[PDB]
Amino acid sequence: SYNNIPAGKDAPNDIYVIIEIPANAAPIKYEIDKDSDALFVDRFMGTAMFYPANYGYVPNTLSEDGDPLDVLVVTPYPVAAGSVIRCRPVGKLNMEDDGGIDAKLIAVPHEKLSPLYKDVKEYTDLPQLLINQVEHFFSHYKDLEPGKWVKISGWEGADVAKAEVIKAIEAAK
Amino acid sequence: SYNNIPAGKDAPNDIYVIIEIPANAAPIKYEIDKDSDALFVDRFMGTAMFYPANYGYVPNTLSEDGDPLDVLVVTPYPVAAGSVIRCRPVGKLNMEDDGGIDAKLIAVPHEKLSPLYKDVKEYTDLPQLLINQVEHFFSHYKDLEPGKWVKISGWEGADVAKAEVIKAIEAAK
Amino acid sequence: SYNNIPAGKDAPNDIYVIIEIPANAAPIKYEIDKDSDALFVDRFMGTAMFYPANYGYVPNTLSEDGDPLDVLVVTPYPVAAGSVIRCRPVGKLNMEDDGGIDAKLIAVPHEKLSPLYKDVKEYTDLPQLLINQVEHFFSHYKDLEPGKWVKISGWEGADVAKAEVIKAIEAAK
Amino acid sequence: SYNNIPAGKDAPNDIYVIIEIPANAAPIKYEIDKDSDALFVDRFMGTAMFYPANYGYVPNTLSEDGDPLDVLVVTPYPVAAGSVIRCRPVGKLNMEDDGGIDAKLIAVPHEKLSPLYKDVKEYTDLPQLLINQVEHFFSHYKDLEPGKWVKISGWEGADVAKAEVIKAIEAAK
Amino acid sequence: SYNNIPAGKDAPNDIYVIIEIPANAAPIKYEIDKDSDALFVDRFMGTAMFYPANYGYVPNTLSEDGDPLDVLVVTPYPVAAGSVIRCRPVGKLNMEDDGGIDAKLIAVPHEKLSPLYKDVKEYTDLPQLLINQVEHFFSHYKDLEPGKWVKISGWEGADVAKAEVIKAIEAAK
Amino acid sequence: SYNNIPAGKDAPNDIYVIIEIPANAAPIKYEIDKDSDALFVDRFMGTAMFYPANYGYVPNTLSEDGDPLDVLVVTPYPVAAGSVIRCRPVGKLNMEDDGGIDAKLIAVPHEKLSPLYKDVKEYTDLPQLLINQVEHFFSHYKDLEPGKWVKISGWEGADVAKAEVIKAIEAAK
Ligand SMILES: [Mg+2]
Ligand SMILES: [Mg+2]
Ligand SMILES: [Mg+2]
Ligand SMILES: [Mg+2]
Ligand SMILES: [Mg+2]
Ligand SMILES: [Mg+2]
Ligand SMILES: [Mg+2]
Ligand SMILES: [Mg+2]
Ligand SMILES: [Mg+2]
Ligand SMILES: [Mg+2]
Ligand SMILES: [Mg+2]
Ligand SMILES: [Mg+2]
Ligand SMILES: [Mg+2]
Ligand SMILES: [Mg+2]
Ligand SMILES: [Mg+2]
Ligand SMILES: [Mg+2]
Ligand SMILES: [Mg+2]
Ligand SMILES: [Mg+2]
Repeated sequence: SYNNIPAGKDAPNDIYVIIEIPANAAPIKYEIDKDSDALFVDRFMGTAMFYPANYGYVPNTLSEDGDPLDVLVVTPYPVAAGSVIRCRPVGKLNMEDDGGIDAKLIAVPHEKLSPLYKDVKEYTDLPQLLINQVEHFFSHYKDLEPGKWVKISGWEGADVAKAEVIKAIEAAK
Repeated sequence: SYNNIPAGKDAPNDIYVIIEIPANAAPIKYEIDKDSDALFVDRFMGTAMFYPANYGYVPNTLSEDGDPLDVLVVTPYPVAAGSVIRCRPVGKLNMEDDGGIDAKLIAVPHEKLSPLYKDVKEYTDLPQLLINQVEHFFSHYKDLEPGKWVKISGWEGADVAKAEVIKAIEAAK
Repeated sequence: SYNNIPAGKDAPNDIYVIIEIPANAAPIKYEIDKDSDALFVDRFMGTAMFYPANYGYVPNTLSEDGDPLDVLVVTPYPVAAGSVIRCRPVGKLNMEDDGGIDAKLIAVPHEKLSPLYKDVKEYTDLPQLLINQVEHFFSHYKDLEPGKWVKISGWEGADVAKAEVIKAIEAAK
Repeated sequence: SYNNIPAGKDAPNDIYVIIEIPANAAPIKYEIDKDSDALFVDRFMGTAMFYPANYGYVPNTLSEDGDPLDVLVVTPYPVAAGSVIRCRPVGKLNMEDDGGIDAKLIAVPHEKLSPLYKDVKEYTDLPQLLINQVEHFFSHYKDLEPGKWVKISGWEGADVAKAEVIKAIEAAK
Repeated sequence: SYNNIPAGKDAPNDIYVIIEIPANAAPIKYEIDKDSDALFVDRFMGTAMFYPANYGYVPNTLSEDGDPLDVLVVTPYPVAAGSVIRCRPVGKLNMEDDGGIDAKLIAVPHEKLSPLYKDVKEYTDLPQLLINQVEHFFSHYKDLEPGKWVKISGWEGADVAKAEVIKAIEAAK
Repeated sequence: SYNNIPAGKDAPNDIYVIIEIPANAAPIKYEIDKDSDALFVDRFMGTAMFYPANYGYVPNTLSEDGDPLDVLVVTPYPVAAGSVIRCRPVGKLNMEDDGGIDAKLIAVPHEKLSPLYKDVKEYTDLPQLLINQVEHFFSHYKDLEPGKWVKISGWEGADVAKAEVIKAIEAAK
């Protein structure tokens, strides 16, 4: 089971993320079911948009909304829905939506998976266009869903992101 | 496990379908294995055809052939093999094949997944070309497999389709 | 050459559209070069969005921005960049950008190409979600290019769309 | 222009084919317009089928239906619509539709393009399932367009295929 | 679980292979996790190459490196990562890498899945180009990974391949 | 026609490149025919490799092999075969094959097309893994075509790349 995946091999610097939606995919919003470990279609998205990075969660974590910690993972090629990426957090995008405070971490693959990100220490080391694409996507992807809305607060750095990982791992027990 | 997925949140009007073959996919006929929950390649299809809608089954049901209830689900984008769609049945295509009586339900996504189908109450509310494509596909997709054949009987409406859902759920126990 | 293609077989009710950007495609804004007839990359789009319908122009027409008349064509499957679709206008989206006023027609394939659009005579006969997606796309796709803005004025019907074809055809003479 | 391309470097044994519809593609029936050289959408195909091989024509030939000679080209990977393949005929599928008699050649890439077809000298040297798929495709792909019918007469060998090339080349003079 | 899949319905002539990497896929090297049954991204491959055949392993086997028996499966269309193919071994490619002796079997689908391979009894019955592509891929796919290397020994036939299947099945207990 | 396209808007710093083979594409080596302007299949590549960047040529240039100047263009998304990209050279890969000496430029999109390459002025400003992939690709892609060989001499900077553009432009006069 996915529950047999640890939150990471090494604390917050070295974590696992289970991908629910590949980057640059069809506008199908998948979510993994806790009981099933199965990929559920939560909705077909209203707007003509795609996730700018792979979107998933850290197994064995618990966030404020009761669900695992949300993470976007940047990769050189989109990964398969349901697959698991060893990665490293570099930032945190603060938002609020219809459901309350909702933050998304952003992460890059571990050095064992690729050398492309060795010099990416903070989200500000990612391309500025990609950061703006992530802000813009979350500001607008729910625009055509009645009863859903998003407000962007701002970004925080890698240390805060790792802080949220530790909090969510302990909240899981 | 897939067996931890109920046949639906609400009886026959609101059901879950596990997708084995996405719409418009490569001509690979996948089937989910009961013991494994794993996707098995049952065959590479002989004819140069594709499923006109996503093809799967309702978990926790039992049909006449001993297997779960077959369902085709219409969606705006093909969904991933192995994913689970909350949907609503609108019709039933009656057929017989080498194995005996074989009916396929047809369904559209629940209102929470998309607004595109709110006015689709009966299979006759779907495009006539799509209905004819479904009849034509099942009449011919086995034409190049020795020892396999299909005869189409005809279509029945949404109430009959929901009737078959209830029958298969009770047969599962 | 593309200039050999008339605006239509029959006036404004039966027109041809040369596609530049397929529906549901990667975020590459191609434009056909008037002289070479070759497909140029105008830009990689800044936002994580995709054209909700195929986008192109009517040959041998002239609009106010000095270019042929813009048209979105709804199709059951996205069509190749550079290919030509016989279609019929059903609506017009009014808007203006920084460059001035700018409208896009919306159209559907001629009945010889597909039976699926027989009952679509006005843009309001298309799914409401699609109309909303087209409007949302043009409102936001340029949000990440500095200085660019688009305000939506609203939709107009098929008669108005055909009027704009008549006008743009004569402007090309 | 496409008219600058000869029927072949060497007669009927070494020909060129301009591809209109790639193998394994979406069900869009493209046809190249004689005048503009542009790829037109002739129709969206009614049935849930795909061309089992790349489909196109030999430039500077003339058949009985007043159009260049039709040829299917088997390739290890589907080739782009509008591209040109140096190939060699190995068979001919005889049939007639409502429009009259109609035959398609089948061909394989010249040995300069791939070594994979060295031992394919007759269509019977291709996998039997492919030959059956081509026959099944042309028997059924038009089943959902009213009034259209196709009856298969049978296959003929490479010598007959080369005879039809010789003939169609002279008809174009 | 994948562990509920037998090594095959019938010994070494009729085996199951769980696919980790589809043929002709993105250069993402997936591996199934023993504890999770989940697909892990082991790395993004350095070189600009793709697996020439589907790559997976036989469930319920144990090889020298402690892992299940590696198998490449040739199919007419790439199969989904995580899916299971009933197949039949036809050869064995001997190699050594940074980790020690590493052999890969090669297999074709069982007759129930496709008729395309009935006459393929030995790996030498596969196209010579495909055999050379497999040798070339494994000789070079690690060229841009520091600390990884591969040396090709040579090929062995179907009987040796089935011999390795039996050895690995018994080693699993 | 493609001949109407100048080598660039501005000399060697601002050039156009006509793409023949998109990045990350199937292993089909297309070449544009000088006369017909049509995309020909030159060969199906023997090795299981793909071009790591889009590959094409500068119009209205002449190299030593009697063909226009070869250029690889790095883009955020692969671009369609036959399309034209406004770009800027940043490096040159020196090598020779059996045919003689042969160099490829590497280039990035003009800032009007994308902001992502502002700080890329020399090829050493691209990810090191990409530079290594390009070198590895050209060293090995022809390994399975008998008699063909390529030896890499090394990379040179942007000034040298622009020198080769100046030279090839005058050779075309
Ligand atoms: Mg989440
Ligand atoms: Mg959340
Ligand atoms: Mg949210
Ligand atoms: Mg079934
Ligand atoms: Mg059944
Ligand atoms: Mg059946
Ligand atoms: Mg325009
Ligand atoms: Mg315009
Ligand atoms: Mg505009
Ligand atoms: Mg034809
Ligand atoms: Mg014809
Ligand atoms: Mg015909
Ligand atoms: Mg392995
Ligand atoms: Mg191994
Ligand atoms: Mg190894
Ligand atoms: Mg070249
Ligand atoms: Mg060259
Ligand atoms: Mg060369």
